[PDB]
Amino acid sequence: RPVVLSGPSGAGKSTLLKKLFQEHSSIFGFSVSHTTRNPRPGEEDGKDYYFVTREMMQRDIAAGDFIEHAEFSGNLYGTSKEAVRAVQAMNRICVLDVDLQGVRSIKKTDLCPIYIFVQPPSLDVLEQRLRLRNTETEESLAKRLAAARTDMESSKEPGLFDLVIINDDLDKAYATLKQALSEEIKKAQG
Ligand SMILES: Nc1ncnc2c1ncn2[C@@H]1O[C@H](COP(=O)(O)OP(=O)(O)O)[C@@H](O)[C@H]1O
Ligand SMILES: Nc1nc2c(ncn2[C@@H]2O[C@H](COP(=O)(O)O)[C@@H](O)[C@H]2O)c(=O)[nH]1
Ligand SMILES: [K+]
Repeated sequence: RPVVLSGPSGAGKSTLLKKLFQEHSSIFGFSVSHTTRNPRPGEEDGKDYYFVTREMMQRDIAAGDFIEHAEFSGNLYGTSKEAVRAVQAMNRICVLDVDLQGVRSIKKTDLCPIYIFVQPPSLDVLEQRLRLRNTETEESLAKRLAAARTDMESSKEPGLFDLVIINDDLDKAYATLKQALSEEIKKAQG
């Protein structure tokens, strides 16, 4: 059963997932999404995302290559069918990191995952960590924080998410994440 992690920008998803993959790369495979945004230092094409142009993406979207796509804070993102098929082909549990539109779209597909919402202690803390990571422009930060307020609604929409994890203390959040996935982990014999 695949895993979908969602939550506001700055919540701690990449951080939690980096910990999950370093401990369980034998069991999990990451879905590499396509995006039009520019790489951040340390990000790697084909690893964090497939960094492409809006033009190609729109072309591939129309060609039917994507499971879902969404505009987020000025940029286009999407889960191509191939990024998920590749993981499943290697017999690994596919893990996706997407926004709320992505979650709503995936609910209408046959991926059938467990949905987890990563929530910051509060918006103030979220803003402080996001600003500190210092990877977004002020305009980008404004859009992300606006989206965060708006989307935090969802962690509560009845039946939407299977679980909500508060990323206050990181070790604690990570233990919570692994417990949620303990079955998949144990079954895979990891
Ligand atoms: N529990 C935590 N406490 C303090 N800082 C954290 C914690 N978890 C992550 N961070 C830091 O907060 C920033 C946002 O986390 P990140 O995982 O990149 O969020 P996301 O991928 O959800 O946008 C990063 O600089 C990260 O190192
Ligand atoms: N719907 C959707 N959202 C995505 C996808 N890839 C990344 N995102 C999301 O878009 C936001 C911005 O991610 P970032 O620019 O910080 O890497 C996050 O909420 C993230 O989950 C994707 O393929 N589909
Ligand atoms: K992603």
